[PDB]
Amino acid sequence: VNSFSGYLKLTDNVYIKNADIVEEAKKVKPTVVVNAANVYLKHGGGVAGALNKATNNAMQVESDDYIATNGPLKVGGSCVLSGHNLAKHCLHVVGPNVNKGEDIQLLKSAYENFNQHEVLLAPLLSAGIFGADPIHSLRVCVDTVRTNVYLAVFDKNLYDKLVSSFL
Ligand SMILES: CC1(C)CCC(=O)N1Nc1ncnc2[nH]c3cc(F)ccc3c12
Repeated sequence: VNSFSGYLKLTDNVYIKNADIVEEAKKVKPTVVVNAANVYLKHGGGVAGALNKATNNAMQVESDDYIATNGPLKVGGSCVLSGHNLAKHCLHVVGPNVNKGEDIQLLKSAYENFNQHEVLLAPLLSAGIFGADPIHSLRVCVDTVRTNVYLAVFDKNLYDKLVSSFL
C-alpha cells in the first residue's frame, strides 16, 4: 500500500490520475519522479521546465554539473539524480524526439529504464497531446514497464480519451 490516490487502475501494474505531475510530486513526495528530459538535461519548458521551476532551479544546477562531468545522455537513456523537494530521486529519461528525426522505436528503450525502479510517478514520454502519439506513448508504456507506474496526464481531453481508447 502506497499514498497514490484517484489512480485509475489501467492494468496489473499501470495506474493513471488526471493531474499535473509537478503537483502530484509535491503532494506525494514519491521515491522516484520521472522527468521527460532532453539529452542535455536543459529543463527549459514542459514537465522538465515546470519540475525545475518547482525546485527553484536546483534541478538545473545539479544537471549542469552532471553534464559537465559525464556528457550528454543517449536518446533512450536515463540518469538518476536528486528529487530535490519533489521526490527522493528524479529519474531523467530521454524519449526520442520525432521532430529531431529521432527514431520512435527508441521510446521502448526509454520506458525500459523504469524497470530499474519498483514504483515511479511518471508523465507520458515522446507523446505530446495531439494525434495518435500520446495515445501511442501509453501502449508502449503498458507493454514495456513491469514495475508499478503511476502516470499523471495533465491534459483532460487526452486523459479522458486515452482511457476511452485503451485496449
Ligand atoms: C506532454 C505530456 C508529457 C504528455 C501528455 C501530457 O498531458 N503532458 N504534459 C503534462 N504531463 C504531466 N503533468 C503536466 N502538468 C501540466 C500542467 C500544465 F499547465 C500543462 C501541462 C502539464 C503536464
